[PDB]
Amino acid sequence: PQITLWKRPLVTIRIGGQLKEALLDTGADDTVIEELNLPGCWKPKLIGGIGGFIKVRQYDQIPVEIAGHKAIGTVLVGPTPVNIIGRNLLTQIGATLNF
Repeated sequence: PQITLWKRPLVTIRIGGQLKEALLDTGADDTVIEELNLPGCWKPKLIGGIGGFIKVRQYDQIPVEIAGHKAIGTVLVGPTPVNIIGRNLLTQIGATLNF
């Protein structure tokens, strides 16, 4: 699709077999999802945003479907304010910015 930015670019994703809403975020290096359980082992990581740093669980090689497009990559799980799809998965679905 082509998505304009007059509203937040919120889309439906599938991850761990569950539906979630997430923000397509070109300002995020990584994909960060609210607390949930994912299958597999994870490792602890810290990541930072405008407000400071948070602790997250890093899961690798996780299938994520974004608006019907498939990705398989790293998902960080933790106390993010909003679920965000970052560049590590946006590149996998061929998303670009255009103007």
